[PDB]
Amino acid sequence: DDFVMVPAQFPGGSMKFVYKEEHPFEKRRSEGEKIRKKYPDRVPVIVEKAPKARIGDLDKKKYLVPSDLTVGQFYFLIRKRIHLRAEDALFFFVNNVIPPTSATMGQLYQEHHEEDFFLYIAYSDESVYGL
Repeated sequence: DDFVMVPAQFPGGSMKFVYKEEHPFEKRRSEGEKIRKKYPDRVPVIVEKAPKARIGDLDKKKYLVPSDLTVGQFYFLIRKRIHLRAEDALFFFVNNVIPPTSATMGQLYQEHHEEDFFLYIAYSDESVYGL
């Protein structure tokens, strides 16, 4: 009867990550399934610098994040890990879009997790992914 109202702001596609190139899909997927069962109130997240970003790199890519943590809290966390200056910008991208700062990480996971059961976030100094 009714139409599915496809959102005007629908995401882009998945993004390339060095992490996905360096860890075979079936190994990631098996790990993701297991970590979701072990910590069901947390979400597994891979965080990587976007292509062409001019910003410090993380020493750790893998984060197990409480599902109620907001995207804003996760920005605050990442800023501190790379000692961003007060005047430095930080943008996240999931499936090519900037996620809402007020979303929870659990909400982002539900909408954007990939087939390996991970959520992938790219970060940048720029507001356009890959620029």
